[PDB]
Amino acid sequence: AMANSERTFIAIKPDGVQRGLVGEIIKRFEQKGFRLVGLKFLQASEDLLKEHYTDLKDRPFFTGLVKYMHSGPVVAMVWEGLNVVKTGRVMLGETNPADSKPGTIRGDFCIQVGRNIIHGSDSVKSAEKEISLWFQPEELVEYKSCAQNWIYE
Amino acid sequence: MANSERTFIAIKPDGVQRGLVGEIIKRFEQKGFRLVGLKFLQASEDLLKEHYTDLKDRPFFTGLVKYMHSGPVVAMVWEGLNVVKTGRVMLGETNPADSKPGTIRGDFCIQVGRNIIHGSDSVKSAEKEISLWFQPEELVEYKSCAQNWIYE
Amino acid sequence: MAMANSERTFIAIKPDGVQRGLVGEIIKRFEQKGFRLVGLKFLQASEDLLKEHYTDLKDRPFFTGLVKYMHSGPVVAMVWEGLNVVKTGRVMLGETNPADSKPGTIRGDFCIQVGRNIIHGSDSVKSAEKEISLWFQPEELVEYKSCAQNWIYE
Amino acid sequence: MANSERTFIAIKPDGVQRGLVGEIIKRFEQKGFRLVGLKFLQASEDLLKEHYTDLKDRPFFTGLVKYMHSGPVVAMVWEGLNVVKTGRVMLGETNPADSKPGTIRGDFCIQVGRNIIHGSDSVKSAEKEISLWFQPEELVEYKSCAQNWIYE
Amino acid sequence: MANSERTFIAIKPDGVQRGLVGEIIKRFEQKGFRLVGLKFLQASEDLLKEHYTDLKDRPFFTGLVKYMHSGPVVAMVWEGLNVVKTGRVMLGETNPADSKPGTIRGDFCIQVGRNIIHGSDSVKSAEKEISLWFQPEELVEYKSCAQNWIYE
Amino acid sequence: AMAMANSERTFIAIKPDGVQRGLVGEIIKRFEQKGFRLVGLKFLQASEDLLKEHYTDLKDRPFFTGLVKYMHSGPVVAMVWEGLNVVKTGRVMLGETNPADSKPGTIRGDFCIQVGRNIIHGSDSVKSAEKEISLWFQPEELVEYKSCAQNWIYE
Repeated sequence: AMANSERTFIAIKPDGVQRGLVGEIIKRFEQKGFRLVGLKFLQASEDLLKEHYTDLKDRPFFTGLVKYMHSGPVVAMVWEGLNVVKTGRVMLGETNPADSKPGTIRGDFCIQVGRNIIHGSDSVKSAEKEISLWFQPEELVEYKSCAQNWIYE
Repeated sequence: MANSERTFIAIKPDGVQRGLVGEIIKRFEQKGFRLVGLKFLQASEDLLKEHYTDLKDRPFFTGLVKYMHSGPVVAMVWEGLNVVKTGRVMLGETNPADSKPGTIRGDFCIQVGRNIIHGSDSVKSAEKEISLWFQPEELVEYKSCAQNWIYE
Repeated sequence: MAMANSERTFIAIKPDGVQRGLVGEIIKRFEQKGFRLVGLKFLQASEDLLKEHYTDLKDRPFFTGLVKYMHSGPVVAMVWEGLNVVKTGRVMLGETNPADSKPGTIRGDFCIQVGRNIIHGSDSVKSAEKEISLWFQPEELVEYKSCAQNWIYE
Repeated sequence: MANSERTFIAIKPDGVQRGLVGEIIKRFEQKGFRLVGLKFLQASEDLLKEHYTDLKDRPFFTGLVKYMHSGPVVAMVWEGLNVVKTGRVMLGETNPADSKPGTIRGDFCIQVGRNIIHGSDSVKSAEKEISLWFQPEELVEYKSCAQNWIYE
Repeated sequence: MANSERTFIAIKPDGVQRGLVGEIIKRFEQKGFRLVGLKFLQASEDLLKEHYTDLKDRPFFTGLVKYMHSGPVVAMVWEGLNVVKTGRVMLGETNPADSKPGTIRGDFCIQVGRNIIHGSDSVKSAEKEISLWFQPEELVEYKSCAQNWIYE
Repeated sequence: AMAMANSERTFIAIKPDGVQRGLVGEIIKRFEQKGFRLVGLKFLQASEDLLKEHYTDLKDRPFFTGLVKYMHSGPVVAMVWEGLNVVKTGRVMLGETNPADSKPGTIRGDFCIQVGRNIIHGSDSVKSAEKEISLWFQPEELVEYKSCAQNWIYE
């Protein structure tokens, strides 16, 4: 119930993996001071993706999104820290890469909406839902970062 | 074809002198834009008076043409979806004082007369600046191996 | 080239900045921006120094915990010089509150919480002159001409 | 094929703690090797004793297992021509004292007990370590978009 | 003048395709070498066949030319003290298997047929390769603002 | 505290060409990311007398007078770094004294070219390092603290 232990779901999409951005993206979260809790590599099924993007069932791009997210492996991640959901999105940049600012992950590394390299949860509620959807509870590891007292007061 | 749009980017003589050529090209590559043209030359004053012809009546114009002739520049053509507008965002505000950190100008320079880089401000200007600095046979068209992961 | 280009600001890397190994990365950003380094030292600031440094915050509820924490480890104190370096230096640092710091800034990229914002920079020219005189003796500020001066300033 | 060789790379608990996961993964990506498996776990002691089974009688074995159990690791499988041998070169000498600048250990660590990373020393060891740390359901095979530009 | 030695560096089609152009130029800039020529082109097969004329009897020659012609390349001239020999050191062993981490091929490529870059092996070869790839009009000479901090 | 070998110190000086070419942050970052601990740091124009004492073993060599004049000609970053075998490993990190022999990935291998502009100096021995540290720094300028990752750097 601690603010500093909030968690978010970050997924590196198949274009991110294919273009070699996995380390660069993870690096950005480490240097910010957030803590890695969950990490895995899989080719997501369409049933998983249909559940993940369930709020978009009725959008013309939903079919192409589900099937594109299936077309290659993704990196699934859970990161933990104070306001990690909100600050994650800031670090990611705007969902539509056209408006992402240089310095953000999307603003620095991608161009088009169908190919926006990354996803991050839009709310603490979406996060807990997405974490449970992609991770099993035993796949989430907690540890104390040696630099915790220098990240948090 | 929206994905084939081109913009002219020029690394100005201070950008070449301060060692920023690779860093600037690296940013356009890692963004996903595709290099089409690349040369290194000391631009002539006639070329520069035509490049900055809209500034002909401004009090800084003669100094701009003269300074831009004082060293070699790196002339580039980049291709991609909305590469003109997005390229300008990557460059930062023309005035380095208002450039945001993360942009080329925000990270790498300070003052307006030494703003290290230029990019076309419109599709119409890009087409003119490309034809002004590059000959058609100097612009190379190839398919990036990541084309299907950059564009849907 | 002008003496407006001689403006100076005080930048201090806080104990969290030193502990988390950001000293080089921070100095790099000022170097690659074109600012010139004028003073650089490494010390554990005394409480008298810190209280005088944050004299304007003497009546703030976080003052005692700010002064003790800044004393709890060593800091890197720097003086940088350049046109509008005070204002531009605050832009590079990002918002004082890390939550509002944009990506691309020092705080937006490297820290999370207000008590641990890794870096301080003078907020005005008057603050800078008072802070530089507070942390650096005149003999510890070195002036030299950058080989790139003529390509940074017109 | 030869280009489908695989090695097991594990980022030890000190590399996770010191914020090295991204940097390490970047070096394998930019080298051109392909990521096949990736997980984050706290290895059990039983797994670690089988992983280091050739060291049962070394005076550091018990402390090595205990240290490798003290915190989570990142476990990885990478694929490519000679990834086992080249992987070890990238890592640097097992003892960081001897690792050259430019390697992971040469750049990032100091002491043998805290050498941030492990990589299989042979194709035999790799296959054994991959089977030990990964199940078939965790190994993803995809075709990199740059394959024909990394390989003949 | 010894500090005026020049070498020819070519970023091969795989280096362009995998987005390494900026990273490579950066390494030469930060070392303190000076860019003298820079161009982007698709090399004709006649040019490539003369460039590699010493290799025409090797079994790999036909496929080397095809690979070197399969996409555009970035051709470059770089000037500095012992730039021919030191460029090779920076590039790494021609065979990427032998290249050390910290070199260009050591950090970025794997296989002999896709080794991302070429540098002249001698001053004599350099003068030949430069004349072959660059016309006199395409070379620039300027004083680097750091020359006196690079060279006593 | 740890074993006393973990507390060895070396003197590192970023020369005027290191400062002029914008390498200060890059150099410090390599020492930080390697695990070593920063113990002293100052910016100054060293007097020729200081430099003649620093290089006293070279006082009769043909390059000595110009090396002394050159090192005085602009400001230097003087640092003290602490860690296991930091003297020897620091020298490996810097690369060979002659830049032409310095391998890529080292400080001199990546960033410079010629003998008289080799951007950096590091102590060559423990004994040298004690002498240079005392020459360049007063003891009250050397700061002792515990690195938060010490248990992950040292066994």
